Amino acid sequence: DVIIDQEPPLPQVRIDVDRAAAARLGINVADVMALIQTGIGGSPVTQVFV
Amino acid sequence: RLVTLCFNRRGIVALVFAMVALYGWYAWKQLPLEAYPDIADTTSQVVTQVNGLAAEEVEQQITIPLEREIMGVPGMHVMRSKSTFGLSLITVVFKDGAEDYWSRQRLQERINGVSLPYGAQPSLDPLTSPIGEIYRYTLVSKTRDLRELSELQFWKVIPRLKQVAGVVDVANFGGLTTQFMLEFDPVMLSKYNISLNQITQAISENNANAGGSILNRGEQGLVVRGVGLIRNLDDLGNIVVTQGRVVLGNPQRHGILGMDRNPDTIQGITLLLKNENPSVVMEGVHAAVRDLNDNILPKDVKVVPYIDRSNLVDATVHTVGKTLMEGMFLVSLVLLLFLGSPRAAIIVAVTIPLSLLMAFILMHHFKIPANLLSLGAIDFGIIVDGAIVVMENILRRRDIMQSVLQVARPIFFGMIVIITAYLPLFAFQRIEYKLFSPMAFAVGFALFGALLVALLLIPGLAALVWLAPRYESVLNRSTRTAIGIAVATLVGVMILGATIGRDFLPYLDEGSIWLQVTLPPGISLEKAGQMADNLRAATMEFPEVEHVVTQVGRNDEGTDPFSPSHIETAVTLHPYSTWTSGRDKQQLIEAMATRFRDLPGTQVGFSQPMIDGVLDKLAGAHSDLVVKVYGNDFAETRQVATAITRLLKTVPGAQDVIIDQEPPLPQVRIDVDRAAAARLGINVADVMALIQTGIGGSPVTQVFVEDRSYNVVARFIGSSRNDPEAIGNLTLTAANGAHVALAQVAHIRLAEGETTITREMNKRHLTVRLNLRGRDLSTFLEEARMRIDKEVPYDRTHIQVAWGGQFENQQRAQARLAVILPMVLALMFVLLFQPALILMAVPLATLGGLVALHLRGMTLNVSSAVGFIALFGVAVLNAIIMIANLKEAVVRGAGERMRPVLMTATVAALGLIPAALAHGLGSDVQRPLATVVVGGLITATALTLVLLPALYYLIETR
Amino acid sequence: RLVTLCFNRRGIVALVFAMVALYGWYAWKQLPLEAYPDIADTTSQVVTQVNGLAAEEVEQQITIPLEREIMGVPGMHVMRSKSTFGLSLITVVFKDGAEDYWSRQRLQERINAQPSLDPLTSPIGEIYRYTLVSKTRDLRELSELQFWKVIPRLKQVAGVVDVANFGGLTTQFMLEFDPVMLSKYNISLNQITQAISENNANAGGSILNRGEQGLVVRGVGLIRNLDDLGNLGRVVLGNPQRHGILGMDRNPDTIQGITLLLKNENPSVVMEGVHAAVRDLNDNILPKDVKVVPYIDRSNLVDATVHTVGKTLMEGMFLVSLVLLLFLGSPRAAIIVAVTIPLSLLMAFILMHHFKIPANLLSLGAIDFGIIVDGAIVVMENILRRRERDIMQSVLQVARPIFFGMIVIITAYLPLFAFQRIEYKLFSPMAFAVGFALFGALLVALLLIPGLAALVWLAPRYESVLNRLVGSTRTAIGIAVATLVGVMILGATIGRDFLPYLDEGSIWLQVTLPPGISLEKAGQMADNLRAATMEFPEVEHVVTQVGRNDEGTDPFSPSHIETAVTLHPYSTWTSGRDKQQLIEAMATRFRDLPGTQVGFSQPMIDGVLDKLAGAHSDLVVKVYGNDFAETRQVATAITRLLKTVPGAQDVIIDQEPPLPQVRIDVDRAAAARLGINVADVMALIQTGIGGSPVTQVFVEDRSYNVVARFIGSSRNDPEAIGNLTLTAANGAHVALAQVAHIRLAEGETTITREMNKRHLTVRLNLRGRDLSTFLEEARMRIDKEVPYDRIQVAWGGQFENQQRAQARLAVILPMVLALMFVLLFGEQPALILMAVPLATLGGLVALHLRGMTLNVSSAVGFIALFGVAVLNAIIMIANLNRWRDVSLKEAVVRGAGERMRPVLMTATVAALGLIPAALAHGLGSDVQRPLATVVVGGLITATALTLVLLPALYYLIET
Amino acid sequence: GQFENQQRAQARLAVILPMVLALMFVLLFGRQPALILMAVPLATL
Ligand SMILES: [Zn+2]
Repeated sequence: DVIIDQEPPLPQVRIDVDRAAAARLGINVADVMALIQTGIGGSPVTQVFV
Repeated sequence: RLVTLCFNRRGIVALVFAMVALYGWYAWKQLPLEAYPDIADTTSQVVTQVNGLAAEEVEQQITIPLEREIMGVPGMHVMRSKSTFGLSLITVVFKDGAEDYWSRQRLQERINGVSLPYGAQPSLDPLTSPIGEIYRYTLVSKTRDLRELSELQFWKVIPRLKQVAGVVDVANFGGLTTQFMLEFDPVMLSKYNISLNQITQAISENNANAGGSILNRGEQGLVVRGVGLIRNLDDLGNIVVTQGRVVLGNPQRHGILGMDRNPDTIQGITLLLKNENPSVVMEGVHAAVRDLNDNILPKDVKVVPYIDRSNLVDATVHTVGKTLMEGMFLVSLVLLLFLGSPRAAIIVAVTIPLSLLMAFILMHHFKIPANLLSLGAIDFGIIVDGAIVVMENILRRRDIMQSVLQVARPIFFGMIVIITAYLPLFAFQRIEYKLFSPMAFAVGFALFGALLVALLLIPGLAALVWLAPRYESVLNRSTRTAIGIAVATLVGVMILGATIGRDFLPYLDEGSIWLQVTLPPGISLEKAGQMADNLRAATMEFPEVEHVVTQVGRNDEGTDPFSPSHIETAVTLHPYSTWTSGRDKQQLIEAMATRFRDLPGTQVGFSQPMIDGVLDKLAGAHSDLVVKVYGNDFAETRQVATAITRLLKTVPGAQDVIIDQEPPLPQVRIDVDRAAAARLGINVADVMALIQTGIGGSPVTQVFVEDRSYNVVARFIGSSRNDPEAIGNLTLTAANGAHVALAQVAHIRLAEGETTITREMNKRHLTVRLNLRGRDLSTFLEEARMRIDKEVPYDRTHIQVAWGGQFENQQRAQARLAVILPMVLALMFVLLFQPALILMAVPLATLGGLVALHLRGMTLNVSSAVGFIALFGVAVLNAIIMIANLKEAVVRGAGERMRPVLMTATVAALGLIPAALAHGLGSDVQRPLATVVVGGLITATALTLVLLPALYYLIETR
Repeated sequence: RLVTLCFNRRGIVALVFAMVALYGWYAWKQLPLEAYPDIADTTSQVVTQVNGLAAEEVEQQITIPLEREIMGVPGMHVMRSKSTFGLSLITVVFKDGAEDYWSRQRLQERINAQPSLDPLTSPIGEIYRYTLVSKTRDLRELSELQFWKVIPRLKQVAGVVDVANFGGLTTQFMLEFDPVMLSKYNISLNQITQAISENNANAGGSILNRGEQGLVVRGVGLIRNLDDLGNLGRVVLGNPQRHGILGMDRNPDTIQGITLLLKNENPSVVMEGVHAAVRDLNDNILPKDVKVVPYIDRSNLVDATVHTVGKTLMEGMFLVSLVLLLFLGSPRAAIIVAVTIPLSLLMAFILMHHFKIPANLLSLGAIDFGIIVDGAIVVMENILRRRERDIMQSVLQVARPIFFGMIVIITAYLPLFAFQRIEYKLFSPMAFAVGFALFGALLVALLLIPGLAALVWLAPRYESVLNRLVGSTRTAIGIAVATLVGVMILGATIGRDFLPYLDEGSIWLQVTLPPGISLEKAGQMADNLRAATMEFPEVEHVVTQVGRNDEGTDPFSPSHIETAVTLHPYSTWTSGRDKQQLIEAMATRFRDLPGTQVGFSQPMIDGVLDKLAGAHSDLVVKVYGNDFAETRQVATAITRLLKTVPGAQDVIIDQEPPLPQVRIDVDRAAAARLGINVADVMALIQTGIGGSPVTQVFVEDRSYNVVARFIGSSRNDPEAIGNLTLTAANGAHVALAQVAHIRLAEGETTITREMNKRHLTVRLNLRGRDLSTFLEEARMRIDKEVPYDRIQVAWGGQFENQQRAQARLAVILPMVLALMFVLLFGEQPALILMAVPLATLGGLVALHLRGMTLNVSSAVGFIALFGVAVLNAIIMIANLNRWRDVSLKEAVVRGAGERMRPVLMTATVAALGLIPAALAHGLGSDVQRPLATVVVGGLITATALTLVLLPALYYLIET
Repeated sequence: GQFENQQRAQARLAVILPMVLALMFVLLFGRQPALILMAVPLATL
C-alpha cells in the first residue's frame, strides 16, 4: 500500500478585509470578524443547565 | 583462605582478569566527566516581571503576596527576595536532600492561584545551576546591524540552540527587539474628544482572524476564513475610531552589552539543565553552533563563543592526566631503583592500572561521577602497598603460596584500617561532598581491587650499602629522653597546629575572571555604556586578557534585578603558559584592582563565573563574605551599613567592601489629587492610563509575520514627556469633554525612592559585600567580627548585624568533620585490638603536614583535612607492619623491616609529589592533600623507625 | 555451633557488643518520637468556594461534574462530597500505599468555578490550639494581630503546613448605600462598582532621562483610606457578615488558631519550633497584655505518654530483675542475665534506625522484657543448677530447643505485617522492635553469656502430682478435651470491639443545634452550653466553635458547633468520678440544655472517624437515595429505632433539615415589558444586598476589601427588599417587586453525595456497652423497617474496622500454625502445637476478670502469649524426649520434673513484665493493657497445664 | 517506521552476541573449549 498522508489543499471561501475601504467607510475589522465568527461561524454564547 | 586454591587457577583467573579489565575500560567509557562538579545546592527563583513599574509599587503588590503565599514550602532552608524596577524576584534555596523537580513542584504549587494586578504572571526560572552557564557567545558581523543581528538571535540562533537536549534555555543580552511604535501627539488627542484608552481598546480589537466553520456547496465543504489581521505598518496606519506617527521601534533597553571596542552587541548564555552532564551536552551545542554558522545563519554572520566550559574541561583533563602519568612513572621508577629487577617491578606496577579498571567498574555500575578533581588527587603509591609486601616477602625469601598466605592476614587487617580512615569522608554533605566523595569511593574500590590483586594474583605471577648499617647504629642509640622527644614533638604538632589558617577553598582557578562592577546611582543607559566602554579600555591594556565583555543593566528574562548602574564583566585570559609577562594570578587580580581604582565612579569586585553564581545563591549577594544589616527602616539600616562598610574597609584583610543595594534613586512621582479631580470630574484611572500608555508606553497588541511576533505599542510622541513641566502639560478629558492638564489634578514632583529592597524572610536587611584576598578566614574574621558587633549603635528597629558567605559553610563543614573524625578513632582502635602506641603513631604525621603547610603558606581547609585523612590512613600501616614483625626484639624486625617501610613511604609520598605541583587549571584542590600527605609521610616515617621501636622495648617491662 | 569461636572470643565479642551498645544509644538518640501514630489514611479534599451563594447553585453544576472526573483518579478508595451555602467540598480517601504528594498531584491534575486543594495535613495534625488573650484590647485589634503578626509567624515554623483562624473580625472598607439617591440617578450598582474599582491603580512611566540621569516615573492612584474613598451614604470601616463565633470560659467572642501539622512530619519535633515561634511572639513581637495562650498542646500528650510508658517499662524491668534475684539467688548471675534487656534494646534501635522505623511509645510500652530473657535464663538455669571448667558443654544441651524455640516465637510474632491501615499503623513498630530484639536475645544468650561464668516445699509437691500422672489416661485427656470446649465456649461469649477507648488529653464535642438559628441565638446557646460544661471541677477550659471559620474546610452553619473540652490532670481529681462517669455526667447534664444535641468524641480520633466513615461519630448508618424527603423519612425511622437500643448512646441525622430561604426569582415577561435585565437584579442582590467586595485597598503589608452595600433596615425583610428600586430602559426607577417573585421557600441546607449516591447519615456512638452484640442487636432490629424502594441502607465506621480486623485475624491464624508446625517438624509436633488453648484459657478468663472485650490489641496479645507458652512447651517436651530418648514413666518425673525451675522462671518473668503494663493510671496505657491482660492471665493458667496435662500427654501418646 | 527498531534490534544482536561467545569461551574450562564451542554453527545449519 502507498499514499500521501496529508490531504491535498482543500478549497476555502476566504473573506479578506480591505483596510482602506472600511477606513473610508468607518468600520472596524473586528466587526467583520464578529460577523463571521458568530453570524457565519456561530460561536456558543452561554451555557444552559438542566 | 582463597590464596590456596587461586594458585592452581593461574590461567583462568588471569583470563577473567583480562575480561574484567575489558569491562573496566568499557566502564570508563560510559563514565560522566566532571571537571567542576555541581557545587550549588538545590535552589529555585520565582520571577514576576511587571513592565514599567517602580520598586514601592512592586514590593507591596507582589513580593508581599508571594512571600505571604510561599514561606511554608516543604523543603525550605533559606529564603530571600529582591524587589526592584518592575520586578519581584524571589530566590528560594532548599535543604540538603531535596530533589530539584520535587522542590519546583512544591514551589509551583504555592505560587499559582494568586492575583497579580497589572497582568503580572509569576513564572519560575529555568531549571539550572549557577555553574550551568556553559557557553557564552556573541554574533559577529562586519556588515550587518544590531537590529538584524537581534532578529537572527531571536528567530534562528536561540531556537536552534534550544533544540540541543540538556539545554534548558538560552539567555539573551543586548541587541534590539522590534516594536511597532505609534507616536501620539497629545495635542490632537483631547481634540478629537476620545482619549488614549479609547484608542488602545480599539486598536487592540481589529486584529483577530475569524473562522466560519464549514460552508457546503454541492458535495464539497469549504471552511470559511476571515483574514482580519494587522500585517505591515500600512495595515496599521489606516485604522479608525472616529469620523500621529507610525514606525518600527524598540522598547527602552533593559541592558547594553559591550566588548573589545564594541559598545553595542548581543550575547547568548547557554543554560545547562540541572544534573545533566556538561561535556555531553557540549557536543550537542557544538554541533548546533556549527550547523548555524555553516548552514542556518547568513554567511558573514558568525556565532563566536568567548567562554566555553569544554575549554576548562580540556585544561583539566590535560593537567590531571599529566599528574596521574607523572605519578605512575615516578612510582615505577622508584620501584625499579628499589627492586633492581624490572620484571617484578612491572609485576607490582600493574597492580595500579588493573585496580583502576576494578574501581571504574564499581563506580560505573553504581552511579558515581568520574570527578577529575577527586581523581588527580589519587595517590597510586598507596594502592600497590599490599602487593608490595607480597613482593618484599617472596623476593627476600630467596612454593611461595605459604609466605603469601603468611603475610595475607596482616594485609587484610592493614586493608581495613587504611580503607576505614577514608570512610569519614562520606560524612560531610553540602558542597564539600560533591568534591571529595568520589575520591574516597574510588580509593575504597581500588582497595578492594588492590587487595584482590595482591592476594589472588601477585603470588601466582611466577648506595644502600651505607643506608643499611647506619640504621643499625641509631637503633642501638634512655627512656626518659625518648618519651621526652615524643611528648615535645607532640606539643610541636599542638602548637604548630593551633597556629594555622582555616580556609574552605583553595581558590579553584577557572579559566577566566568575573567582575561585579558598580556604577553611580540612577544613571542613564548611555552614561553607563560610556563608563563600561572605558572600563574595557582599562582592562584590555593588560596583555594577559583575551576578551573583555561587559553587561550593563539586565537581560530581558528578569532572572537578574540589575539596574543600569550595575555591570557584570567577563574577563577571559590567554593560556597561562603563554603570557609574555611576569605576572602571577593573584598579581594579575591585584594589578587590575589597582588600575580599576584609578577610574572614577567605578567600584570593582573580583570573583569567577561559576563561583560567583554559587556564592550568590548561597549568601544572597556576589562576594565571598557578606554582612547583613536587618531593619524595617531604610535610612537607619543604610547608616549602620555605612559604618560597617568603613569599618570593614579598614581591616587589612578585606580586599573589596561595599553596600550591595544602590542608594535611593530620584524619581518623578505623579501623585493624583483626589478632591481636585472630584471637584473637576476626572478619574484616577484616566491619569494612570496616560502614564502607563502615553508616557510609559504599554504595548497595545501583537502582530505576526511568518513564525515571528512583534508588539504594537502606542505612546505619546517624541518631545512631549521630556520633563515634569511637559508631562504636567499633558491633558485628559473631564466630564465637560475638553482639556484638563494633569497639572490641575495631579501633584507632579521630584521625590526619591529605594532602588532595590532585599527582603530576607520578611525581615528587611541591607547587604554589605566583602571579598578577601591574602589573609585567611580565621585571622580575618577574628579581628573583623570582633570589631563590628561592638562598634554599632543599638538598637531601635531590629539592627542585628549578622554574617554570611563561606562563614557558616566552613563552620558546618569543620563541625561535621570533627563530628565524624573522633568516631573513626575508636573504630580504628577496636581494629588494633598495644593499640595505644600505634594509635599514638598518628600525630607524628600531623607535624609533618604542618611544616609543609606552613612552608607553602597554605591553610587548614577541607582539602588539607582530607589530606590528613589519607595521611592518618596510611601512616598507621607502617606502624602495624613494624609491630607485627616486632627487649632486644627490636633488631629481630627493625633492621629487617626497614627496607619495605622506606619502599612504601617512598612510593606513597611520590605519587602525590607531581600533585604537589601548581600551574594549570585543575590542581588547586588536589595540591593541599599532597602538601599534607608527602611532608607528613617524610617526617612520620623518619620518626616511626626511631621512637616507636624505642617505645616497644618500654612495654610490660617497666 | 558458633559458641565455639565465641568462647575464645570473649574480649572481642565484649568489645564489639560495647560498640553496638554505643551505636545503639546513638541510634535511639536519632529516632522519631510518636505518641499517637498517624492513624489516618491517605486523604485529600478539594474546596470549590463561592462566597455568599446558596446551596443548590453550588451542587447542580459544580459537585457533580467534578465528582465525575475526580472519581477516576488513580488509587481512589472512598469518594465523598458535600454541597451547601458557601461551597462545594469534595473529600477523597485513597487506597493504602498511595503516596501523598503523588495523590494530591493526580487530584490536582484532574480538577484542572475555582476548585482548590486543602492543606496537606492529617486529621490528627491539629497539634497546637491557642487563643489571643488580653484585658484591654478589642476583638478587632486582636483580629489584626492574629492576621498580620501571629499567623504569618507560626507559618515560618518548618513542619507547619498552615494555620487555621476562627473568630475575631476581618476589617473592610464599606459605603452604606441608601437607594433613595439611586432612584432618579440612573447609575447602577454595576457602574458604581466598575467606576469605584477601575480607578485603583499605580501606573509606572518607566525611565525618563534628564542629562546623564534616568529617573523612573511613578503615578500613584492606589486608594489609601476611606478619606481617599470618600472622594451620599455613610462611608465607614466595617466587617463582613460573621463567619462563626468562638467562645471560651465566660468569653463569648474571642479568636483562635489551629496549628496544622504537615503530613508525615514528627509532631514533637515541629512542636519545638512552634514553641520557639510562640515564645518569640509573646516576648518580643506582640503588644504587652496580648498573649498567645494554648489550650490544646500535643506536647502535653507526648509528656503523659512518655511518663506512662517510662513508668511501665521501669516497673517491668525492676520486677523481672526481682524475679531473677529471687530465683538464681546470686545477684551476679541475675545481673549478667539481666543485661540482655538493655543490650537487645540497643541492638534493636539500630535496626529500627536504619530501617527508619519510628519509636511508637504506645507499642513499645507493650514490650514484655521478661519474654526477651527467656532465651538467656534457661541457659543460666542449666548451668548454675543442672551442671552443679567447660561452660559451653552445658549450653549445647538446651541449645536446639532455644534456637528453634526463639525462631518459633519470631515466626509467631511475624504475621502482624498482614493487616494494613490503622490496625497496622498502631501495632507495627512493636512487631519490628520485638523481632530485632528477639534476634538480639538469640545472638546474646548463645554468645556473650557463655563468656560469663519456699522453693523447698514446691519441689516434692511437684513430684507427688507427677506420680498422680502414673495412669489416669481417660481422666487426663478428660481434663484436656473438657477444658478445650471449656474455653471454646468462654471466648464465644466474650464481647468484641476494635480498639479500647484510647484516652487523649481532652474530650471533643459535635454539638447540634436547632435548624435555621441565627448566629446571635447560636452564640447564646453555645454560651449556655459552655457555662454548663464549666459546672464541673475537672474542666480546665471549654472552647466552642459555633459556625464557620476563614478557610472553608468546614461547611458549617451556626446551628453546628464543635466544642473542645480540656480537663485537669487525672492526678488532681477531687471529685470522685471516673472519666467515663464524667462523660455520662456531662451527657446527662447536656440532656437538660434546650435544643442542644451533643455528640461525644475526642479531638484527634474525631477527625479520622470522619475521614473514614463520613461524619464525626464512631458508627453511622447511611440511607441512600435520590429523593430528599423519602431518604429523610427512612432516616427518621432509623434514628428513632437506633436510639432505643441500649448500646447506642448519641443518635442524630448528620444532614440538617431544609431551611426557609427568602427566594427571589425573576419574572421574565415582566422585565420583558419593562426593559430590565435579570443581571441588574442579580447585581442588586449580590452587590447591594449580598454586599460583595468591590476592590482591595492596601495598607503596609496588610490588605482589606472595599465593599459597597445598602445600609441595614433597607434589606430588613422580604417587603423592604421588594420595595427598593432599580432603573430601566425608559430612564426611570422600577420597584423590584414589579418584576421578581420575592417569597419564602424551603430549600436544602446540605447535600451529601458518596460514591455517586445521594444519602443521609444517621451518626451514632457505640459508648455504653459492646460493639459485636450491640451491632448485632441493632442491625437486626433495622431489617424490620426499610420501606422500599422508589433506597439502600448501609452501616459504617468502626464496623468496617471490626470487619477488616476480624477477617485479618482469620487470615493470620492458620498462616503461622503452618510454619510453626513446620519449624516444629523433626525437632508429633501437634502435641506441642496444642499448647495454645492452655494459654487461651487464662487469656480469656482475665478479659472477663477486669471487664474487657476482644480488640485487635488483645489479639496481638494472644499472638505474643502463644510464643512464650509454646516456648515453655518446647523446652519441657525437648528436655523430656532427650532425657529418656514404668521405666519410661520415670522420665515423666525425671526429664520433666527437673524442668520445673526453668519453666516456672520463664513463665514468671514473662508474666511480670506485663503487670505494670496492665496499669491504666495515665495517658498511653490505653492499648497496652489488652496484651498485658491476655499474656499475664494466659500464662499463669498455661504453666499449670504445661507441667501437668502435658507430660501425661507425652507419656500417653508415645505408647 | 519499523526499520528504526529493525536496525536497533539487529545491531544490538551484532553487539551483545560476542558478549556471550567470549563468556562461554572462558566459562568452558575442562583449546578443547573451542571445539565444544563449535557446536553453535552445526545447530545454525
Ligand atoms: Zn550570574
